[PDB]
Amino acid sequence: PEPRPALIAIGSAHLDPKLKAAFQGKKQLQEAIAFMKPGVAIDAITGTAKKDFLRFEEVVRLGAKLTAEVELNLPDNLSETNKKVIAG
RNA sequence: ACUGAAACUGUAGUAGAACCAAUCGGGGUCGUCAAUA
Repeated sequence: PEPRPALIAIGSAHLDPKLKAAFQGKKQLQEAIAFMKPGVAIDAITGTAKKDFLRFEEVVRLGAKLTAEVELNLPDNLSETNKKVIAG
């Protein structure tokens, strides 16, 4: 059988357009949405921070509400029961 | 003379080891005070 495409198109999730409009021009705030999280491996013997395993990861602040546009290109003959299966 | 499809930048990793908020100190004890006329 030929490979089936998806019925569902899912966009990227972006911040609310008014919130992104507020960030325009504010490079300092644009960086401030994220902060450094440290990570370090500990030596299982000596119990000490294993140097050059010290690590900083950028993480984005919790509370973000992001939204993606979804398109369901369902088959036009699809049974109403099968619609409920997909929705389910 | 006709949009490829489909695919999680994820997986493992303790911001930690070491460092005394501490050193010294009797809750004690005796000579005046004042400057003019």
